[PDB]
Amino acid sequence: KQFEQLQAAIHTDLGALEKSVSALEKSLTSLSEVVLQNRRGLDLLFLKEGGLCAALKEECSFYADHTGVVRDSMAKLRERLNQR
Amino acid sequence: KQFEQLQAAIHTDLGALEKSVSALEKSLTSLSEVVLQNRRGLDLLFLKEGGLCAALKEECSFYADHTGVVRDSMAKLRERLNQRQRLFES
Amino acid sequence: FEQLQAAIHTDLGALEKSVSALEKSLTSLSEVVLQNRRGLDLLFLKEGGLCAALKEECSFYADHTGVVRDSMAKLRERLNQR
Ligand SMILES: [Cl-]
Repeated sequence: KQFEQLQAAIHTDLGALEKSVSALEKSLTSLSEVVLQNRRGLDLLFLKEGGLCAALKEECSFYADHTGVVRDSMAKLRERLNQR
Repeated sequence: KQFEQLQAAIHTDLGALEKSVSALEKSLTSLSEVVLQNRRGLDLLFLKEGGLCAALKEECSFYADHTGVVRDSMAKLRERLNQRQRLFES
Repeated sequence: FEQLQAAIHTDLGALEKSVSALEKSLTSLSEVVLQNRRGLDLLFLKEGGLCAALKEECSFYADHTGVVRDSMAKLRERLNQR
């Protein structure tokens, strides 16, 4: 009744959320390749000083990439959203 | 019944996920502006070598931005949440 | 019906953890980026930094991830309760 309408709508909304999370993941992973190429550029420019972090006398930041979790999780979600 | 409580809970949880997806979108878009300005900086620094990617001798990485889909879908989702809570309250 | 609510539950849990994973990753990347930035500010120090040398308004990171952290934490709580 009103029940079915709501259940259908939730299904739709979960799929929209899956899609947005997956879109964010590709965007984030793409950007990360830009960022790491930038880093390689800076280690080149700072070659005589030991590289970027050595030049800054800072602890070196690395990209801790947790997006495998996202891809595996969202793929499982898409598979289950074939239940209605 | 218990069903009413659960309408309420799901509305809450979807709204929370919507808000969180949007916050992340805004943060990622903002970060990308920093990143691309960094890139222009490196392209200037390596201007004589034909740019960053040329100097690195690398295929050039570009930001595949899908955040437009995200901004659209989440606006739609807020609209739906609001419309459903409005009808329910009616 | 219990089967339905279980399916929704699992789906919401998957989304929560995925959002949280993205959050950890974005926050980590952002540190790499900011450090890159500090690097470019040193390379352009006499010209007033990167932005001045590009003749541009400066981009800064508007970090909204605290909202994501707080909000997902509560979602995990409400999900675990049920
Ligand atoms: Cl960067």
